[PDB]
Amino acid sequence: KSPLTYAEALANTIMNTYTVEELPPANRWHYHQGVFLCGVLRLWEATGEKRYFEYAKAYADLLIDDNGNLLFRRDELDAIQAGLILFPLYEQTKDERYVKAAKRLRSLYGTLNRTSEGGFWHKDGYPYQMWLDGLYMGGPFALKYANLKQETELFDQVVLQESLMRKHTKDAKTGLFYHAWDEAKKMPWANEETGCSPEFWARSIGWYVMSLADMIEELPKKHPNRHVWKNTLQDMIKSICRYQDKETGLWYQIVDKGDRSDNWLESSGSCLYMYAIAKGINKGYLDRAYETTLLKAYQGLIQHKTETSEDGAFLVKDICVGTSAGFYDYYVSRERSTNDLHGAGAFILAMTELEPLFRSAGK
Repeated sequence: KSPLTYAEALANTIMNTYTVEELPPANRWHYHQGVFLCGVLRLWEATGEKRYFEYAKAYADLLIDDNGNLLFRRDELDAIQAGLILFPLYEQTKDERYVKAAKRLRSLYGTLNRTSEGGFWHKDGYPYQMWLDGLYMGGPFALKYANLKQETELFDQVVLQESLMRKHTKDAKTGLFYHAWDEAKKMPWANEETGCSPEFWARSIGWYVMSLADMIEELPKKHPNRHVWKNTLQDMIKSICRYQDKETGLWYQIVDKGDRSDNWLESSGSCLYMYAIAKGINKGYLDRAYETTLLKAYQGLIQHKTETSEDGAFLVKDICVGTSAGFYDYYVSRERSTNDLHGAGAFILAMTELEPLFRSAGK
């Protein structure tokens, strides 16, 4: 019943399903494995069990050679996220290969194309488009690197990226943020007046709040954004919680339209909100009163989205598959998969932040 118990169950299930050579997308450096392994490494910190560290290291060593060389999608913010595992790996081994690989990813920021105000294109293939997911793919990594190599320019970078995303995607009415924004207004989903996509897609907003919750502590003491990001998180969380499902305690694929019969409760976004809420409470960014919302979500998640197979495998269902920016019908039609890596990583990370609150509840 304790959060870490489920975290270990899911982690072991995935590690048993895939060797590091099979972890999907097989033999590719990507954020799917990056987020799952960030969870596995967070679990290693919590449990002290070596197998978790070793597995993550094995994936890193499969892709990074003796000289720190790495093959990856050179135009994607998506390629940067996995770099997050390089910091704990380096801290533990002091093996420079990880620092060298980190530098290759950090050097990408100067090569990527940008919107007129400086916002990174999500990919070369998505010209002038900023997707909320990108804040998590490239924000946290930048701050970790800034602190490792004392490169303060990276603080200004993330501050700019976040300010631009918030400026263009935040909906004043609901407080939620639209999935994407196209400065060129060329994509079919771009609102002719605002340039924003039409829906509030759960996971994307989840990556945004996870990012704010994790990045505040990486800033220098007294930095202006310690207050800005805390306030932004508080408002986003308040907005998100207004849409929590009363019955299950979970959230819908399309956040504000839970009454539509073609909508459904999605697991990865729900877990990301759980993580941000738990993290926010633990660090003091959010009032402890959110604990009830958090525990309700936890109960519903386990009760409605998890189960153990007849073979002993721990399964987390209804995780939305990889998804792009689009329209309502597109979002609700997305395949609902079991144990997809981004969702598995979100689940594990959420359990590690929840554990503390779970154990001190009532005190």
